[PDB]
Amino acid sequence: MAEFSIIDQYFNRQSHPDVALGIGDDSALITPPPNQQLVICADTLVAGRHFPLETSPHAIGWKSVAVNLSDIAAMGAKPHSILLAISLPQVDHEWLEGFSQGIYDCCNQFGVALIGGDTTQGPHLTITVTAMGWIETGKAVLRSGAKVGDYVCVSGQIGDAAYGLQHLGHSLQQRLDYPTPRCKLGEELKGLASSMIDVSDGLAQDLGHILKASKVGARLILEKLPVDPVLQQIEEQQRWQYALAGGDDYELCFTITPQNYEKLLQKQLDVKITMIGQIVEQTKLTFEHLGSDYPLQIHGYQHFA
Amino acid sequence: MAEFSIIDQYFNRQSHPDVALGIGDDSALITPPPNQQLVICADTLVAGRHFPLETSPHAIGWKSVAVNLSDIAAMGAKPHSILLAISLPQVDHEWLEGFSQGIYDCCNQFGVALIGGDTTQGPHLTITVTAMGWIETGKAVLRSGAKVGDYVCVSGQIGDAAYGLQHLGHSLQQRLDYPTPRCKLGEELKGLASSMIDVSDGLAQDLGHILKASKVGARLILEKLPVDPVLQQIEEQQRWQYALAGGDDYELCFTITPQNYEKLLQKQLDVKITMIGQIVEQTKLTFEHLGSDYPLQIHGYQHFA
Ligand SMILES: Nc1ncnc2c1ncn2[C@@H]1O[C@H](COP(=O)(O)OP(=O)(O)NP(=O)(O)O)[C@@H](O)[C@H]1O
Ligand SMILES: Nc1ncnc2c1ncn2[C@@H]1O[C@H](COP(=O)(O)OP(=O)(O)NP(=O)(O)O)[C@@H](O)[C@H]1O
Ligand SMILES: Cc1ncc(C[n+]2csc(CCOP(=O)(O)O)c2C)c(N)n1
Ligand SMILES: Cc1ncc(C[n+]2csc(CCOP(=O)(O)O)c2C)c(N)n1
Ligand SMILES: [K+]
Ligand SMILES: [K+]
Ligand SMILES: [K+]
Ligand SMILES: [K+]
Ligand SMILES: [K+]
Ligand SMILES: [K+]
Ligand SMILES: [Mg+2]
Ligand SMILES: [Mg+2]
Ligand SMILES: [Mg+2]
Ligand SMILES: [Mg+2]
Ligand SMILES: [Mg+2]
Ligand SMILES: [Mg+2]
Ligand SMILES: [Mg+2]
Ligand SMILES: [Mg+2]
Repeated sequence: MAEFSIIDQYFNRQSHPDVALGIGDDSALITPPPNQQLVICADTLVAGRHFPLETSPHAIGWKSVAVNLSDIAAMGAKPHSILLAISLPQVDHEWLEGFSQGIYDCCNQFGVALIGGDTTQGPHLTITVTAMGWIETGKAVLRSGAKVGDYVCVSGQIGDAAYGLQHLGHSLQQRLDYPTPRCKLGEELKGLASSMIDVSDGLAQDLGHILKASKVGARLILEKLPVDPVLQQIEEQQRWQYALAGGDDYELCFTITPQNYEKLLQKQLDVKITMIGQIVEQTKLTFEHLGSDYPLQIHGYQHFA
Repeated sequence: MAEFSIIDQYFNRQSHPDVALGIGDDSALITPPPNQQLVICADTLVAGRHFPLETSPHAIGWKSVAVNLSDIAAMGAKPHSILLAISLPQVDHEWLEGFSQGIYDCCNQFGVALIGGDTTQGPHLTITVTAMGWIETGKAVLRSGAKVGDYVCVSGQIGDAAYGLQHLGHSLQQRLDYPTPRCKLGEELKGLASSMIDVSDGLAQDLGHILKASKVGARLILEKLPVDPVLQQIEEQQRWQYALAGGDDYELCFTITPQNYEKLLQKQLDVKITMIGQIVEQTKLTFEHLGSDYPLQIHGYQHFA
């Protein structure tokens, strides 16, 4: 069982209809759907840094795909295919069975094909997935575009995964191990959201990228943050730290005019949406709690920080 | 200095006019050229396995791009853009300056844009580049197209990089550190070559992928293998070993009819071309030396083998 048999045994299932050439050649081939731009991203997962060392192989495979689909969704785009680059310290059939099952379970959930990649030996388990999607030309939702008066919104709940990481064994570890990329919501926000980012590093810092790109600020209402009932019972200063600086949420944070927010609520969405503040002219991120200014020092996840 | 400053300092030179959305958002955007297919590949380099630990950062950056442009060329396609996923143990400005210089030197040599990527901390230096190209729809040169009677050809020289690795300091180390992706030759072989692969693992093993995909065999003439004058002066047995199983060549091995070969030889090419054998009906790779069968056992590079 060497490199090429590993690819054949675990990573070479047939794709959905729309792949001109999948695994088996030097590159993969995709015939573009008409009137669409290619949307492309890549994110790396390092064992022990992006997931606890004892994470199940299935959850490693799932999250390796999910975090990349999240960046496709963050543009308003529809995901199509992925490449899988994996560096393995050892060949372990049971690990490979579960990891590949996790890859395919995530791909199949969101209609994505695995069309290529690379397999290497390395001293440390490292995974880089490239995701490819398509969007109607010119309709991508950028990190720029937020305007004064726009609502700030976030999907789902924030802080779950960060609580789960420090409370391994708690049910909220499911949000650490199995984030849900908000694929359909991202598509439903095309033409409604004025800006958008996915929350991989922490709501405050990721919103900050929108604020900097859009040259605006924001005031967030801390008691509106959508946190789990478990986090509603912990002291508020640490509740805010999980919610705003925890990261690993893979929810969508977006801005939207009040008028377009009304339109969005009229849709049938597969995740909840919460308005948590609004965009303002002054170029600072500030916080308010129960009607008063709430000074808060927050730092999201950043490598080498 | 931390993650986001690193990206801005080293990996964020002004984006191509030909890129709809470059670095700065959750994904990159590309507007497809009309009547062309997307060609996409990704290859990982692990420090100490894909290059000597002491390899200069500039050479590491160059080769990270080059090996991926090679897989675009192996399809007959024109390279367009890359993503860069790098995992670093430490922040070293002198290393990052050289490495990013090598990334951009290779991109600029071949007209390619760096449009996105990912930056992580990890315990071991690991790089995965994704390359994107475009090709006239339907015209990709596949590993499965070889036909009985086709010539087997290879560009440049084979065995240089493998000798270089075993003789660090020798001028042939430059073929290990700075392989040349054969981009223009790949484009010139669109519509002429019946099959093609780039020689990353070893000519015999990589030719073997074509033979299996095409359900054919090949007979190669050992004294026609294009090797460096340095290898012409070493013992024959080791010469064949370097040439046929050395790997790291990043030359193009292709099959072509005699008639299309004559057309190819009338073109202005930036690399030499050698006919080294021919495709036969029996599904075996055999070798001939001085007009007699030459039994030979070689194995190319394969992880975990
Ligand atoms: N883990 C993986 N998952 C899915 N596809 C893969 C994976 N590893 C490799 N592939 C595909 O399997 C085929 C063979 O891969 P590979 O041997 O890496 O090709 P190559 O890049 O041309 N050679 P090399 O440069 O030596 O790695 C290609 O079509 C790859 O895209
Ligand atoms: N080494 C790199 N080379 C080129 N572009 C890069 C590199 N690292 C990151 N980028 C780009 O820089 C921007 C910020 O990257 P990044 O923070 O990784 O985005 P993200 O994936 O949305 N967040 P995260 O999931 O936390 O990594 C994106 O446009 C990336 O494509
Ligand atoms: C063992 C362990 N320690 C810490 C974390 C938290 N974590 C790791 S990377 C990251 C941001 C996204 O990464 P990137 O920016 O590299 O895409 C976060 C919040 C974890 N999940 N597991
Ligand atoms: C230090 C050192 N040891 C060995 C080699 C040789 N080598 C490494 S990977 C590979 C095949 C291509 O890799 P992959 O199949 O992963 O793309 C070859 C020929 C080297 N260059 N440096
Ligand atoms: K490849
Ligand atoms: K490989
Ligand atoms: K976005
Ligand atoms: K990304
Ligand atoms: K990152
Ligand atoms: K090919
Ligand atoms: Mg190849
Ligand atoms: Mg991401
Ligand atoms: Mg490869
Ligand atoms: Mg991050
Ligand atoms: Mg993102
Ligand atoms: Mg390759
Ligand atoms: Mg990233
Ligand atoms: Mg190989």
